Amino acid sequence: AAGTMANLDKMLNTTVTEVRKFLQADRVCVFKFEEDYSGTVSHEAVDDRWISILKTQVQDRYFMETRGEEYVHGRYQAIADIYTANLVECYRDLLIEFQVRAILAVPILQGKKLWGLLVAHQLAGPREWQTWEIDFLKQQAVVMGIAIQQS
Amino acid sequence: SHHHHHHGRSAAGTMANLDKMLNTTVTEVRKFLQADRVCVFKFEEDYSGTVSHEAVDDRWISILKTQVQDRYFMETRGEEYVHGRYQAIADIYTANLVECYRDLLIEFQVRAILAVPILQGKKLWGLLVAHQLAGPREWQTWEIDFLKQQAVVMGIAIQQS
Amino acid sequence: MANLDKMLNTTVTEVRKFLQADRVCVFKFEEDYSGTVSHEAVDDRWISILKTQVQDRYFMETRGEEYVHGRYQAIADIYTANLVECYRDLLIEFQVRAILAVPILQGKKLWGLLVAHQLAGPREWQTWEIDFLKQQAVVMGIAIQQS
Amino acid sequence: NLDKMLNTTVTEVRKFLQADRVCVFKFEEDYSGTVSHEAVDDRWISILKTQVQDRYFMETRGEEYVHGRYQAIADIYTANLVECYRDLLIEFQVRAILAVPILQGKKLWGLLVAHQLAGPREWQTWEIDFLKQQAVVMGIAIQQS
Ligand SMILES: *C(=C)[C@@H]1/C(=C/C2=NC(=C\c3[nH]c(/C=C4\NC(=O)C(C=C)=C4C)c(C)c3CCC(=O)O)/C(CCC(=O)O)=C2C)NC(=O)[C@@H]1C
Ligand SMILES: *C(=C)[C@@H]1/C(=C/C2=NC(=C\c3[nH]c(/C=C4\NC(=O)C(C=C)=C4C)c(C)c3CCC(=O)O)/C(CCC(=O)O)=C2C)NC(=O)[C@@H]1C
Ligand SMILES: *C(=C)[C@@H]1/C(=C/C2=NC(=C\c3[nH]c(/C=C4\NC(=O)C(C=C)=C4C)c(C)c3CCC(=O)O)/C(CCC(=O)O)=C2C)NC(=O)[C@@H]1C
Ligand SMILES: *C(=C)[C@@H]1/C(=C/C2=NC(=C\c3[nH]c(/C=C4\NC(=O)C(C=C)=C4C)c(C)c3CCC(=O)O)/C(CCC(=O)O)=C2C)NC(=O)[C@@H]1C
Repeated sequence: AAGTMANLDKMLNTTVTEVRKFLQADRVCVFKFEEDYSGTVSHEAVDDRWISILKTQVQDRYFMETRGEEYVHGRYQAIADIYTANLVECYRDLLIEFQVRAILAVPILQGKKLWGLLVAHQLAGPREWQTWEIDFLKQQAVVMGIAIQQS
Repeated sequence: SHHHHHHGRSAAGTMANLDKMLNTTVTEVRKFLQADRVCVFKFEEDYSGTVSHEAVDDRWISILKTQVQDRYFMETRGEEYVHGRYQAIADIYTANLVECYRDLLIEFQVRAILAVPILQGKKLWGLLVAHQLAGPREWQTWEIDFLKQQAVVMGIAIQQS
Repeated sequence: MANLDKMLNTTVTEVRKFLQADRVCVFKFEEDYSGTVSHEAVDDRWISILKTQVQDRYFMETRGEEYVHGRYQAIADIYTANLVECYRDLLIEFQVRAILAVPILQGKKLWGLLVAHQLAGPREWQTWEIDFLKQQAVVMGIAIQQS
Repeated sequence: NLDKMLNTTVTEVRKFLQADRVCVFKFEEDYSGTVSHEAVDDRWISILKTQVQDRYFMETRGEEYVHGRYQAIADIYTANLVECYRDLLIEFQVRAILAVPILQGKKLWGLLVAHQLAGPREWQTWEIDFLKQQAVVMGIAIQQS
């Protein structure tokens, strides 16, 4: 089993790098949840021009109160412009600290449990996420799920 | 011999085809879930809408044809519902809701509500809604998944009609 | 149980009308992956196969494992497909020309198939129709898992 | 560049599944094909650019594969295979083969294939799922290029 965790860590790191290149996003990361649905940016591919947010811990009220239940039942986040969208102010402030203009966040499941998020950020400017891109990030999060379960 | 897709859709009588299918679906979903009401809320271009299809236990007042000017939908144009948001409330009396929305639900005799999006391509077309009117109802995870999956098939039927 | 069975009989009836198929049926597997036509909507022009029991070698040998991993059947014209002769003769006995069959899953189990037949003639199943019958089978699966 | 992306994927899939070879078999108009992309352990022959005229695929135009058919063979010596097919695999040093379809919209564009070359291999249900889900993501990449 040693080192299958290093093998998963290499695999998730390669995946976020290829997804960021393919979608031409500024940042792609994995947000991994703890037991209480706080979490940490576990994996990040970021264009050198921008803040690396790797290992930033986030205590998000929405995830910690719902324990991600809506994301197990098909809710996800597609925001073209964080200024446009009616976000709770402190959540918008967190995204601005991350330099975020646009965000796409889809779930990574283990069975019936939310393990984490796969997240694309546009940092340069607003971005209208297309149907195929949302579908692509969701399908990549399924690949990640299978890999995580089997390591 | 080869099956052709004409399907007699040039007939004025086939306008009500989609309405008949949707009426059968809400009737059968109400019985299967043993809900007091199942209805379709159809949106207009400004994301006001109407209760377009309803199955309701005859005890309760019919809300069929009720027009609703919902601030959340009219302000968002249903963008969060296009991206999979839904409502699943066991007890609307105890829930943290805006009071004017609670009052609308109370006027509909609602104690519990499960409301999921219906899409037509990339557009929010409507909501599929189950109500418990007799008393509160803890909606199960499988019932949320059920009603979402029923709305997927209804979205296909709306697209292909 | 009556409530589930009514939902299933209504479903094959409505699916048959919507797709303009000649037959729509549920094939329910037994423990040996033999099966029964358990639910059927058919035009009166054609023979009812409701309650027919089928001992299909492909299903009995695989126990439907390929169907749990995304294989399904979409045949426009059984007379031009390259079918095992004893399966083609079963389909001929059912007056089949075109067949679309998708799995009904109960968790990880292949519980059955949701099946559309064209009997009048061949039929090129469209991508949307395949996706539609798969999504209707997911509705049926969710219900059967909870009844 | 799509070819860079497909090469990265077969390379990382091969490492993750610990296969001896992962490649893409890309179909021509007549459902002949060529290995277009290959990650192989240097111990074994490279089959990159090999053109194959496959009787099953050219006759069926891979319709069963458009509809989810796949091949999971633990041991090509103890599999009920047409000898000219078992002979194509032996030529490639294959012992075990997992092959799943790659779709471009509704067309069968190619296959994503894992070979074990060292010895036989009991493919696991999760691996069939993993490789099919890689093929889904590839299909989307291919369609949008
Ligand atoms: C104020 C109390 C803040 C707070 C509470 C809320 N957060 C909310 C939504 C939320 N949080 C996330 C998490 C991330 N997105 C990312 O890119 C990263 C880093 C990669 C993280 C950690 C998402 C995706 C969402 C939206 C979920 C959804 O679909 O609703 C909300 C409710 C929604 C809103 O109005 O914003 C509240 C309230 N979070 C904070 O961090 C501070 C403490
Ligand atoms: C006050 C101005 C009222 C109002 C505005 C709001 N609607 C809100 C949310 C909402 N609306 C619906 C709609 C329905 N539920 C149904 O059963 C039917 C009919 C069958 C309809 C049309 C839903 C499902 C939701 C929940 C949205 C969500 O957040 O997921 C809200 C905010 C919600 C809250 O916090 O309570 C407001 C404000 N609607 C009115 O008609 C009056 C004018
Ligand atoms: C010979 C031994 C016969 C036999 C065996 C085989 N069946 C095969 C495939 C198969 N069977 C089914 C079942 C149905 N089709 C229906 O309409 C209904 C009723 C509504 C049933 C029960 C399906 C869907 C398939 C196709 C599976 C696939 O995708 O391959 C096969 C191999 C397939 C082939 O022909 O190439 C064999 C062999 N069935 C019999 O009853 C006799 C005994
Ligand atoms: C004889 C004429 C040979 C031949 C014909 C056949 N091919 C058959 C099936 C088939 N072909 C493939 C293709 C590949 N597998 C690979 O690893 C690669 C390269 C990376 C290729 C191109 C697969 C996966 C299958 C199996 C299909 C299935 O699921 O059945 C068959 C019949 C299959 C059987 O044995 O049942 C014949 C006959 N191909 C040749 O090139 C020679 C000339």
